[PDB]
Amino acid sequence: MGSSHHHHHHSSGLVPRGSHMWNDLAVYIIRCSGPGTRVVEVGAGRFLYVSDYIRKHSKVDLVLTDIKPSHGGIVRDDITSPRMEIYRGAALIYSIRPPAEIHSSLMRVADAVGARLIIKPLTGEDIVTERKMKLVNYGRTYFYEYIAEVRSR
Repeated sequence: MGSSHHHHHHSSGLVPRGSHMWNDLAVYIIRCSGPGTRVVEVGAGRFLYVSDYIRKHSKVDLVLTDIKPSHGGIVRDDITSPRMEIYRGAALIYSIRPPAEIHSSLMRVADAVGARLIIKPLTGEDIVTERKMKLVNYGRTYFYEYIAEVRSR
C-alpha cells in the first residue's frame, strides 16, 4: 500500500562552463568511485560544476557540503565542527578551492572514513601542510590527492 515515490528536485541547474581544467578532475573522481556509493564535495558553496558533472556521468550519491548554502542539494551543516556521519560511507572526498588553514581538518576526515582526499589548489600557491599529499596530473590539470588507508581487519 502507498507510494514512496516523491519526486522532489527543486534545484536551479546553473553550472558555469569554461571549466575545462576542472573537467578532467571530475572524470578522475568518477573513475575512482562510480555509481552506488557516496562522494563528498567540500567547499561546494557557489561552484557545483564538478559534482554536477560527476552525478550526470554516474549515478553516484554526491553529497555537497558547505556552510549556509543557497542551492538545493548542499548539506547545510558545519565544517569547523564537522559531522563525520556525513562523510562516513563515502568512497572519495574532494575540496574545491580549500583555504590553506582547514586542510588539516579535511585530511583527518578522509583518513577516518577511508576515502581518497582530493584538493584542487592554486596554480602557484601551496597548501602549507605536512608532506602527506601527492601532486597528480590528469589530462592537463594537476591537483593533490591523498589515499586514506583502510584500517586492519
